[PDB]
Amino acid sequence: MAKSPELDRVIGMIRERAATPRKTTDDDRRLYETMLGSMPLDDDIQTERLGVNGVPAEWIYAPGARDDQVFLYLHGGGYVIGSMRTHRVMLSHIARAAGCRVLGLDYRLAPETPFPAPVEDTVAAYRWLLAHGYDPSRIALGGDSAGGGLVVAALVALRYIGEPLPAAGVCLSPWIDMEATGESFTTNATMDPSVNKERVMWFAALYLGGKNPQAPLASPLYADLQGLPPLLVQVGGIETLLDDARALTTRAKAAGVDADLEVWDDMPHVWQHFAPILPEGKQAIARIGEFLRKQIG
Repeated sequence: MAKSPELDRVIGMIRERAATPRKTTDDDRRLYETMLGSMPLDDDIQTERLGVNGVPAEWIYAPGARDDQVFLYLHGGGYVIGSMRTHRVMLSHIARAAGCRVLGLDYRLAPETPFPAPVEDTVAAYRWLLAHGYDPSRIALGGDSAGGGLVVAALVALRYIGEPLPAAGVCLSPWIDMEATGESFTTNATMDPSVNKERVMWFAALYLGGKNPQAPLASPLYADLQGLPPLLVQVGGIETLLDDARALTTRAKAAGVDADLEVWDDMPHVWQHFAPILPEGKQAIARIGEFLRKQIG
């Protein structure tokens, strides 16, 4: 899209997957895994599969990690695809940069289960952390795309049910509006190689299972954001989801939340996945690390 061989290669990988033939839900899941999950973890990364209050999950951490600091992470994929298979490498880089443990959730996906299952799962995982003696002031929630919206919905839900809120939230290209009403869905239509309004609406239909698309916990564009901890919002300048990120930040600030928006010029959706081969990916991951160190450290 822009002029650096690194970015060209990435935009290329993206435009390729987008044009690979697929027939089924699991084809789409597998293709994502092929695109984003084909590189190994560094040899020094430790992982463990476990259940947290019934939710399948994975500890991910690098040497030197503070075992009392937890980044509870909610992967993207439109609430339909994605998993630790697509995300664990990116998460291992964030873990190292922040010097903390990541707890990655393989939360329930649509169409098998609809909204609000992922909110339920995030609440369950958080309650598990608390029950096991982790301190809210040392926990942050993070996520990308659907998972970025889920961070906000889960924080609101936690407040609504009286759980002690964590120290921070990190939202990477967050999806906060099921109806894709953002003007960037038009403005960046020709610029965004991976996300467009039609696809967003399709995934929304699958996730919602017939429920109201403006439901605050599906579309936190409509949620009460008061009381939330500081948020870091990153998004790419060519994204159709750009206005989702802008709206989240604006609405959060209006509700008295310490929210900060970073728009990274020329970057595609969740460009951080491509940190191994993209400078801006590593730079954004370092920034997340600094934010986490300032909030849960």
